Amino acid sequence: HKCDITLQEIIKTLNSLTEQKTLCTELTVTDIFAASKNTTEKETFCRAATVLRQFYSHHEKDTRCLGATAQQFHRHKQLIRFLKRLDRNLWGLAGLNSCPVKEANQSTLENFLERLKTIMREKYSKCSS
Amino acid sequence: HKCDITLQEIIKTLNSLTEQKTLCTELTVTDIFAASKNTTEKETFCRAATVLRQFYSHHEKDTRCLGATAQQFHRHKQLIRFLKRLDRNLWGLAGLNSCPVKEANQSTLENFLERLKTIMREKYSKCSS
Repeated sequence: HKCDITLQEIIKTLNSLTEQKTLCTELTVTDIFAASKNTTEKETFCRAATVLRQFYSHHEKDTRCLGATAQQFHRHKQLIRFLKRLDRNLWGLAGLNSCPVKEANQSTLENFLERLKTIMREKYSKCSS
Repeated sequence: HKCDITLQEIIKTLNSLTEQKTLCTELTVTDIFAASKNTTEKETFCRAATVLRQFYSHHEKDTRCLGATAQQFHRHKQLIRFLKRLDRNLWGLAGLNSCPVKEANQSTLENFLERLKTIMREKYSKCSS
């Protein structure tokens, strides 16, 4: 069980990510949380980090997400910035660089981020009085 | 990985449970799915079975849920019927009668049932072509 400041940086990013919806946030990610057994909390971390990396890599220049207006475009840029911030945190927490992602249900990025936010705050609670 | 007909009975109950909201469905259950590591799919099952048992036992005669009208009362009865149906299925699948439930985030029964529905259909997918 790690109780590093890193957890607060994860939660902070999740709070700017979920309050801001874009064109892209309703696209999909493998629902790593549709398993009937997440295994090892560092494996969970590797698992969320791996799926956020797949997302941002493939949607960074996705015509469906870039936007038309400067507002839309700016939001998009911020979405990509935050996913990379969050990923690097996740990877740093995992300290594991290879894990197996085998689920098939997909969820929107939006649901996925909200779930993760929830386990991140549970983690936080088990850490503090 | 079990692929028993039981899974369809679990999904069937979940489908009548989630389409029917009552006075009680917005009350809480320990979010067994706020862990950063569900362990063993039979443990997961034991875990959901244990928390649904706690719910129905304590809310069966909950004045907040019994209802005023015959409609409300009837719905309530059906909610309790289905939770017991689902629990017995879960327990039957677990084949494990003691597991540790240690999370602290709570979710409404409604969110909890929707999540479980999702892992139950993932289970179903990994079972069929």
